Amino acid sequence: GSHMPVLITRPLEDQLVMVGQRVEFECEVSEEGAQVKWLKDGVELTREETFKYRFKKDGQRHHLIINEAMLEDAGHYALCTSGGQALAELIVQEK
Repeated sequence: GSHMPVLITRPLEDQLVMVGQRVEFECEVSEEGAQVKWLKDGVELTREETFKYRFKKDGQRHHLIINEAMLEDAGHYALCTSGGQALAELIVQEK
């Protein structure tokens, strides 16, 4: 039956940002409107009330735009899908 894994066709950003600067990540999956899961170093990001983080779904692509990245907020980002794995390591520094 349906056993094809939703693959993340676009790997996560590998690059470091600064405090007060925005972070743009690009990620796409093999299915539009596909189910995903955003984890920051193991901690799931809450989207029940978001003023800092914006989660946008445009077809198969997903964008998490961080308005202001913090030091401990960089963590290790991991998009958990139907079984496609992308990994992002973010380093935020106060410049």
